[PDB]
Amino acid sequence: MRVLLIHSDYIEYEVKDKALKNPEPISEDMKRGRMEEVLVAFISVEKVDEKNPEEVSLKAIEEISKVAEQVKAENVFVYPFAHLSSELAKPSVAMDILNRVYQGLKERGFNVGKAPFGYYKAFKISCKGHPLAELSRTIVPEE
Amino acid sequence: MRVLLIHSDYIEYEVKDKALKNPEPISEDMKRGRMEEVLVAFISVEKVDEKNPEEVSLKAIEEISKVAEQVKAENVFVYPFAHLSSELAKPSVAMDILNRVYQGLKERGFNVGKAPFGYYKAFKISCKGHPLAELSRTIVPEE
Repeated sequence: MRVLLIHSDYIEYEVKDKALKNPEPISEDMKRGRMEEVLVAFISVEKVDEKNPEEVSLKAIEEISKVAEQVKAENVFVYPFAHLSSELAKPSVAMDILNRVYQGLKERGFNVGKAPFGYYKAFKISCKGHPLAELSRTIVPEE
Repeated sequence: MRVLLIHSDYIEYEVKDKALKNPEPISEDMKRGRMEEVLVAFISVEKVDEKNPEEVSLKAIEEISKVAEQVKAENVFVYPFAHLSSELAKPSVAMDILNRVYQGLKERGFNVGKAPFGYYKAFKISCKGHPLAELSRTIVPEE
């Protein structure tokens, strides 16, 4: 797993055309959203993560949480993003891990938002300038 | 080299604290900028690119140009971005290749902007939703 963490003034998106044949089923409220003063977590699920979806997820939960605490962010947004890696995971496994992370973050007490997996999306973001406002992390299972 | 191409309604940035001891020397006009209807090229210069800075640059020039033509973009923005890879190039080589690409793009007739290398930057962007508005490419020298 490769994650890009951006402390942002805001994030906003709108679902467009499907990017996959079997994308993530979404409700009407899911095709658009916005959060402010939020840690946006752009996530790229990799092939190696298929070795242990749960381990990778718990580790990602921990890392993202740790950074949210550092920048004092109460909001987190899970943004499916495949461009952080070329060694991508099977779509079904990517969705499962993205859900595990999303769910784990809410169980930790954060207000968490997310964008659907499998669709092209227009989106806007504003990255603060601070040293810790734009970080990347590599999380993998101990093989 | 790893590149993330985003067709955007606009890009805007403001230089903040130095992220390196010897960042890129910048003028007053260089610490902030904005472009609209622009292909933003987030670029991560890798260690392997040190084998042939020129070859990698020409290839990147070609790929970026080819996508700008596809989305019918007249503006291109070179955005130093190290999070697309973990195998990063020496800062001096990264700067040289980022300059070669920037210069090559202008020689092709595009209006090209860029952000300084080596500083933390607040930035805002709006990615269109179109299928070709968010692409990534891996460019490496034939070893």
